Amino acid sequence: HMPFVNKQFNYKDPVNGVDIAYIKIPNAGQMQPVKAFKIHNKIWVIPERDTFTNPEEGDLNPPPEAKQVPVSYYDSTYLSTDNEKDNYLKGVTKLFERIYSTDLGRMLLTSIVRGIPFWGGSTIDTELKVIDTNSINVIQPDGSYRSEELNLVIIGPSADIIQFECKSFGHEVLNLTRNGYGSTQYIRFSPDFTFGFEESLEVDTNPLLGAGKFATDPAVTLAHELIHAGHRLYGIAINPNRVFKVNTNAYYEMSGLEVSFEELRTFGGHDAKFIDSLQENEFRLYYYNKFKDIASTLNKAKSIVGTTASLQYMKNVFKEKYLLSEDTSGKFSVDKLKFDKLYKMLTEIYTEDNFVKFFKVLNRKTYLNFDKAVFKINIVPKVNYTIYDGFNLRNTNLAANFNGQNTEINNMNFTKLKNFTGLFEF
Ligand code: NA
Ligand code: NA
Ligand SMILES: [Zn+2]
Repeated sequence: HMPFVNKQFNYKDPVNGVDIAYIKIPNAGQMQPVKAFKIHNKIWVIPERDTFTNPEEGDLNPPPEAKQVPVSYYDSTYLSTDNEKDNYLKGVTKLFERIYSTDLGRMLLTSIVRGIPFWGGSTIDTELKVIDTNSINVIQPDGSYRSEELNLVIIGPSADIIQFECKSFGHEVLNLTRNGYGSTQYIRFSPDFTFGFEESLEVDTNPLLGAGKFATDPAVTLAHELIHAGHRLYGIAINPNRVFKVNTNAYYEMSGLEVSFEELRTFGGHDAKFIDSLQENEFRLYYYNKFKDIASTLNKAKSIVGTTASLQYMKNVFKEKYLLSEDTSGKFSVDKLKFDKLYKMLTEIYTEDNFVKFFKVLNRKTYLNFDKAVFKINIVPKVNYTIYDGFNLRNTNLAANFNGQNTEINNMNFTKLKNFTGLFEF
């Protein structure tokens, strides 16, 4: 197969205003343009810490120690130099290639590219219009800006390098992630850090035990985030306020811990069964009705605004995205069989637990565990990590028994930065 990222970018490559360009994000201020890299149709990478997407997060300096929460890690200097940004680009590229090298990742990335956020921007119900927050503004060689629609942007982490807990992370663009429309996703991610987990379920799900012997493959972490992005691009994410008041783990239960249904869905495996079957049927009916609303909007559309593109070219983009049926009079409708397949593909087939099987890596067995440790890594050298094998390199002592993920055996590949065990209020 042909690679997912066709250009091996170096951070210092000259801007060209096309796939290497200074850009601005909608709704951020008169931010200084940032240098960004288009790695695939609809997908950009910004090798900067995210001081833009959310107004409440602008400084990278660590809080006072007495304010910091235990599962957190700060490093204000991370991703501030050209060499780091170069390594970041190469690391993220390699992980997209590792994902795309599996049939499951091919399926997911294809769904992501086809998941163009719906043109529901118009005030007038017969007019088809892009929503502005679903684009970026790209500086051209002549110094002018052009608006470019995109689906996904990978960006560096904000102040807290390891990011949110057991509910939200993608963020909400009004109801766009939940009303069938979809919206452009900004994923905070770093290929330069990973976390440790424990190989025994009794230990991994206990807040008091384990130092984090095994390292999570960061391809699984990126796949996890891309699965959320898939839900959000198709507008079928579950409101983070729909949660499981965990009562299957004594330690979660005594601390009143809650996990969003969206996280359980995204992990898959046995976790998804904790989504009450009645609430899941309700969700499905809800999303099915949102899709019907979209078919209706396209059926009523006489005109298109912005764009030089055809009213029919764009009607067909969304017919393809949502797998709509078209009758003899050109009317669009939602087919129940096809909705069931699309919804299932996005929520049951694309799961963390399924990616673990395709990568043949060791991984947490449930989302309902406790983090153990965070490590510094470098996956760019092929002597450290490959597209095909991750850390578990063929023809080395690391090929068998997940030895490459074993931070005790493969110790030169991990630098432990912080332990989380014993910090949890128990
Ligand atoms: Na798993
Ligand atoms: Na070490
Ligand atoms: Zn998640």
